[PDB]
Amino acid sequence: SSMSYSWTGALITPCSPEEEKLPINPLSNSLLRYHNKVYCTTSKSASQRAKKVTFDRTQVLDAHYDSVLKDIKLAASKVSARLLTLQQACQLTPPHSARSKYGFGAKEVRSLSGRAVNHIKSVWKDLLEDPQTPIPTTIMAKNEVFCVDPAKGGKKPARLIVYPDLGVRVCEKMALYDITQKLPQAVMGASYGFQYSPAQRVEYLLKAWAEKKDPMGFSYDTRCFDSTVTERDIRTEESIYQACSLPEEARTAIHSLTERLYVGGPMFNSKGQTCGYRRCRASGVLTTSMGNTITCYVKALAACKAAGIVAPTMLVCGDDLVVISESQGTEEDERNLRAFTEAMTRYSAPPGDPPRPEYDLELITSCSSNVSVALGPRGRRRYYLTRDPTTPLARAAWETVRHSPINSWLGNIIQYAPTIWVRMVLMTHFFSILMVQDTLDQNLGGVNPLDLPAIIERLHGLDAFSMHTYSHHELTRVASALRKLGAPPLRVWKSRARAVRASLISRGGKAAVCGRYLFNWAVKTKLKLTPLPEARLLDLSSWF
Repeated sequence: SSMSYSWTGALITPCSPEEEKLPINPLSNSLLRYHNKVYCTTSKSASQRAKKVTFDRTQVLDAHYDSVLKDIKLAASKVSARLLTLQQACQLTPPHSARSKYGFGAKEVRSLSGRAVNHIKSVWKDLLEDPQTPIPTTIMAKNEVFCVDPAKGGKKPARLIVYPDLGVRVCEKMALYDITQKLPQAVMGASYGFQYSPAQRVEYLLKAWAEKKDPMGFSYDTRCFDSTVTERDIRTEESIYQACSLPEEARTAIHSLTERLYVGGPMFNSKGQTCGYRRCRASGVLTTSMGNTITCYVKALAACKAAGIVAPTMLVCGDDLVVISESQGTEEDERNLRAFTEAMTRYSAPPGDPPRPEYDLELITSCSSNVSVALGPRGRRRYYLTRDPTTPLARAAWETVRHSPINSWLGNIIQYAPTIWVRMVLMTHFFSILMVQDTLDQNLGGVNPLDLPAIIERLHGLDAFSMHTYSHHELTRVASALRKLGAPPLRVWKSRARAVRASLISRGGKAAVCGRYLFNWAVKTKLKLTPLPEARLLDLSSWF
């Protein structure tokens, strides 16, 4: 029926030319040794990407699909959404968002400068007047950092970014922002992935698992989900948006955005030549996350009914998806997943590798991570979110003239605080670097490191500081990842840890608390850690 992309042969071309690595990585050459293995995706590999993502889609919908859609549109109907003022939409632009072809950028937009405002007014008008002319976009290589995978053929090529001009982006929000805030929750309820913190994601999966008499779970991904989205899928999204109570202006606005932007349109490289034409999901438009999540949800829910998945509970993180249901016997279970996959494929949403039924929660991966179990010092099982540390570690080792990894360290420490690799490797390194630099309280991305104990307590609870015995899977993976990157093994970290712990303790104050709480696993004679008052008086609902 249609190709995801047509190309012209023009090259997809960098902005600020990707930078060579330096002969010394002073912040991380004591973290690991195999620096030769950490690499960053460049536009040089962008053709290789484009090939992987360009293919023919044909889609066959059915009664299950129709039925699911009817249900969702009824759900959407209960939502009412407002317009955002041009000004409000401007204020939601991020500080460093890509400046505009019309001599102004984010600072102007956020400060409501007259010409920025003015231009957007015209952009919005043209949207109201013209429902047809496709709106042009730029395509860029994403630069991300990985550890080399010999298994999966060396170096992943870059991801492709496709976005309209800043003027349009502001406009998108006037039209759709409020819907992005309300629609997903209303169509999917608890299935919606982005609402939860790690601990809550854990809890939900556990609850889901627990309520099946005889549970079975699987995850489904596709690497290339955007490519598989059809013009029709996109129009179906609009129709879903339209089932809401909107003002009329917004309805027009949305239709135009669908017809002129979302459904597809032409692509230019930064050099400014025509590069190709897109007939699938745009990587950088407002609706990308909402849209993928909803469309994925519709397709998956239909496919469950097609396959006879019994009593399914879903978690949806975009392209990424977990289903936990009632097992029907493993032989039936294997059959129903083949059927699910076949149905998904008819819907134009094939998988990466085919899914597989599992009967143990540790073996189920999604939003790139998994639930694991650790034993408190007296037997109690605690469950918590974790993942393969390889990428976190490669990212932790990426240092250039224009990039520092300390941020990346702290992000991981927070999200994965209960993990053995965070607690033994990253925590130990982070604190040691900051102490030597004497910047133990400079603020990184809005968080002060000396507040980790309370933040971690607030987020993960006091168990985060007493996970005593980790699982075989987890021990195996971590050890293995460390050997892979040439990082010291856990035993060496434990040493480093003891000395970090001491320095933090002698430093007194909040440092001493970091010492006591974060590094209690490092000493055989444990301090009794009690709740931090600093922590109850603290709200991070904002973050997850």
